[PDB]
Amino acid sequence: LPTTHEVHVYGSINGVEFDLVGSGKGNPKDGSEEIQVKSTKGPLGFSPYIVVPNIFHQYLPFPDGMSPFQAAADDGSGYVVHRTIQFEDGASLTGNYRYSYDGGHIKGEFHVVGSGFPADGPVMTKSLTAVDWSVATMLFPNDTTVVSTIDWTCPTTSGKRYHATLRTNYTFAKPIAATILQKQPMFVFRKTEVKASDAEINLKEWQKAFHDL
Amino acid sequence: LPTTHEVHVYGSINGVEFDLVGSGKGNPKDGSEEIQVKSTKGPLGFSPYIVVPNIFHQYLPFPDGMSPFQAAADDGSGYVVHRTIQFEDGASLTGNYRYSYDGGHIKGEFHVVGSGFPADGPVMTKSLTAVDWSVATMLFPNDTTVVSTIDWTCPTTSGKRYHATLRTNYTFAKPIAATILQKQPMFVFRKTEVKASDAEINLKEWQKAFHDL
Amino acid sequence: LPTTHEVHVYGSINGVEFDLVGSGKGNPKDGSEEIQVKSTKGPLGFSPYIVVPNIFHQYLPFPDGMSPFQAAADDGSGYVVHRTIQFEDGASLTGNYRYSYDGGHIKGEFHVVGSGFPADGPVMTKSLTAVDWSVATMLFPNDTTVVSTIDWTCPTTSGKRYHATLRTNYTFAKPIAATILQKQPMFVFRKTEVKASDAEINLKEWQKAFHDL
Amino acid sequence: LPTTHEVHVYGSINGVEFDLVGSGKGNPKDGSEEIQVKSTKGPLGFSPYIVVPNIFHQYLPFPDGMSPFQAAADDGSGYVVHRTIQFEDGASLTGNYRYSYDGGHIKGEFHVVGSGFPADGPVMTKSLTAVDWSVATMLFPNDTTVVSTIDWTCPTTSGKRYHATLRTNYTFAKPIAATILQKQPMFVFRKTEVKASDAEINLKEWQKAFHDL
Repeated sequence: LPTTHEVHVYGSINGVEFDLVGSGKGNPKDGSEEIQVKSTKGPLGFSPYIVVPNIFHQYLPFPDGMSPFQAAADDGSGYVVHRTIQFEDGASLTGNYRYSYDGGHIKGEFHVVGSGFPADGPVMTKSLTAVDWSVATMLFPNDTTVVSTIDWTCPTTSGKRYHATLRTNYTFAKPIAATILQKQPMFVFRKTEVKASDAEINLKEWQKAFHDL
Repeated sequence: LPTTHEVHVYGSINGVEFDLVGSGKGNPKDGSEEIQVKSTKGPLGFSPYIVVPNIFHQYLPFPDGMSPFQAAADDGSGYVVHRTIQFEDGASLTGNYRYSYDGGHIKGEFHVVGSGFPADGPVMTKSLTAVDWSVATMLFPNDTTVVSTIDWTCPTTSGKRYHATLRTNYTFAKPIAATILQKQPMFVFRKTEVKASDAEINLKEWQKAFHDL
Repeated sequence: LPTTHEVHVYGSINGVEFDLVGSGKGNPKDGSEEIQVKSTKGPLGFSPYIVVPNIFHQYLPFPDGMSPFQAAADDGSGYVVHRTIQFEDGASLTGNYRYSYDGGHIKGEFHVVGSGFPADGPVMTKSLTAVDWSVATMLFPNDTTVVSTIDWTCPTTSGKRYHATLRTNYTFAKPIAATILQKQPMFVFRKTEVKASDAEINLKEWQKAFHDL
Repeated sequence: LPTTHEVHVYGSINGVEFDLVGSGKGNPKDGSEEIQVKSTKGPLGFSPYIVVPNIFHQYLPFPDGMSPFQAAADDGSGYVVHRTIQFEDGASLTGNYRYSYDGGHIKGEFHVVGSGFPADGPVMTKSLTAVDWSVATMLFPNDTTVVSTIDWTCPTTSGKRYHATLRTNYTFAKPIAATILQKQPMFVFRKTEVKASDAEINLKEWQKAFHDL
């Protein structure tokens, strides 16, 4: 089971390269997770709130056991992640994640590319104030795949919310336990707390999976 | 507060008119709701599971009080509903709902039009077996509007799920209480139990709203 | 073949009813079409440009013959139309069209419902200045169905474009000629010229279908 | 102006790595383009038709001059490409392209990741037979950006079409000529001819941009 982790996010936003590095910890018992990342290429020219999702589901447990992400982590077999975020704005944000495991410690390597954010939009003018709490709907179409969709919003300075949809496809190296594949769909409620500057982002995340309420 | 209700759904599916009528009850205390509807134009030529959403949020309470739908019902001012469902298939299903209130009794008049369902698709061949439990994400952009989006699925005979997205816009006659507008987003978990024949559909629905978990 | 037509559009926008009536003509030889409509319930509280699409494809010819819409008009069998427009805004606009034929004269009865347009948005503040020329992609999934999708935009006062996607499903009473079903996809380029006041909208539309270029 | 080019596409599909290499030529005068690519990691486990778009708009001229892509190529300043393809299936395909210019010769480096393709779907079972001709709608939101959206389809063995939407965001290093930014929207009609085996794909593409018809 995962106890600590580190990340390296690299790529570009509107054609401008950026690079983040940092580390944190988490409780595989309750899904809580926290991390701090810092830019290695100067101040970020975009809102830090779009990096939130791009900055460890292996910490997520399920009601009756481990989540497929957590089991694949404990297992060492792991999984790869392909995430697509489409903003009401027309902007696109793609994420490709890969992980490495070593005795409770996770090393994440995330390639993130974002484009089409309007120059006068909430993202480029850093008008987003936070990430709204969200609930993801997850399905397991086959024993090696998890699909998660989220209706996402970030409040802006002007009070209006900035909308987007997240679609994340997880591809596992080893078959997911028959126990897990049995309960579908699985929903995940998330909350985040963010404190950030121009070159540093601090995140606290809470995750809670459920099949019934 | 609502205690009983009745519905009249009319319109067409793939150009073929249909008409449903029926009544039921509900518990405004826990969001439970049940109803039975019957066709008045012969056997239904399409899966009954697409009618589920089209067959009363006024029964939905909130953790700290009434839901805007329930408050508008208790109030008598009410609201109108504009629903759009888009299936992975390419099929479209539009719903326009209007209600009438009379001492705890609700009368619903729903105009529903569906089109583009493939002749060999799950809907026209009645291959859907049920409606998967779902969680809706609701926001209140202004004091007279509620927007609810849902990632929806219905299992089929072949085991694969049939996907769709629901987008429902609620327009209220009177401003929604400042108390409600304060907590956003609001999520609603729903479960349904369906027993149906060619000209009769019986539905039991459970709804549970939550802001935190 | 159609030579003249009239329309009656009714329904509501953001819960506020509206009603339009008017007539015009068209050239079934080149797809040109023109019409004038006037409100019967006072000044329109929303941009007239969203009514453009809602204000006669039977005038549309194909390179090698008639379009399925035109053939169904000449035939008298006709077709029904289910249109869904989703704006980047979150606003939804549904259209249900039905026609009547009488010796080259078409009578249209359009039920249009729109909702979720932000009070400060381009539509409610009438900031749209025109409808951009567009190209629709049409497919015929079966002999009684035509599906048309369009990436649509309207320029605003602020210079930025307001985006939407149109999805229109056409259901025919009689099978579409095998000749037509043979050439897919079929694209339709459209241009519009609009002159409008608070209670009157004048439209000139040019349509040109093509399979190759 | 570009006369010849070569490509290197690498990445993965459903977690399985793949790598393509090849070269071709094109006519910057008419937008025609052709290329041959071969796998360097064994037979491809997926339909070659999804690689078509992933296998040079710099060859595209405009009616009144060069296309922004072609001008940036002739210029040497270039542009980067961020493409997102979403299939009706739920599958996602992301593309990140970068180019290099050297006296009429273009070298492309494309990172392509695809996920969520059903094991029994048209892509994984190689049931696609071709790419349908298409028309893209392009806009230039600012002097350094081009956004292109396409309603895309590929016929399958079973006769039904497999649907997807392509969204491509182009970010330029230098401002696009005022002349070009003046005419919007710009549409691009494309046709492809494909001959392919398990480790080799041959493509012929025809492109034609237009503002008016």
